[PDB]
Amino acid sequence: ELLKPRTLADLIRILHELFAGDEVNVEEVQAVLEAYESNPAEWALYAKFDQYRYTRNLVDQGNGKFNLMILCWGEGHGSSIHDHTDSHCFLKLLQGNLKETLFDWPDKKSNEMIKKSERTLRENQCAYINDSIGLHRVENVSHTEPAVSLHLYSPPFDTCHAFDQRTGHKNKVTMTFHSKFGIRTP
Ligand SMILES: [Fe+2]
Repeated sequence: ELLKPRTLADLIRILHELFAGDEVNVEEVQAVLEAYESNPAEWALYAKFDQYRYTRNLVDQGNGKFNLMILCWGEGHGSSIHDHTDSHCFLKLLQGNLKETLFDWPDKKSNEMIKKSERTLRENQCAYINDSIGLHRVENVSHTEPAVSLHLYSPPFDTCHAFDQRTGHKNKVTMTFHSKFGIRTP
């Protein structure tokens, strides 16, 4: 039974329930993420920005079944073109806007990567990506407003691949956290 999360903590409890089995209902997860209304007071603990690039801040480990984390994007910060290691990935905006660009999996030949589409994700919107759909890049193109987003990955993964736009070549990347449970990482 899907109910509206009243708070971030409530969202987390609902997610534990949803992920209690070994099979995940993606539509239900997206729906509950969208129904959570961003309340900056509830996630301030996790919103730790960096001057130079975006930060990843772990919120919950999902009793093993998922990682839930908050990403903080300064003006002009963006990500690489990346995959998600055969996991489910959900992204919800908690503050500001992000441009999401979708790319096709590259061919064998070196070649400018092909942009499928792009869209602006606005506050409280929740999107879904998985490798079968394609690859993506996420960016805060604003010059005046920092952005904050909530991400959920299941199963959790800490390694993925980044892709070069000019050539399609991929490189392995290990994901790092800037903070976990509100505490900065060494
Ligand atoms: Fe992503």
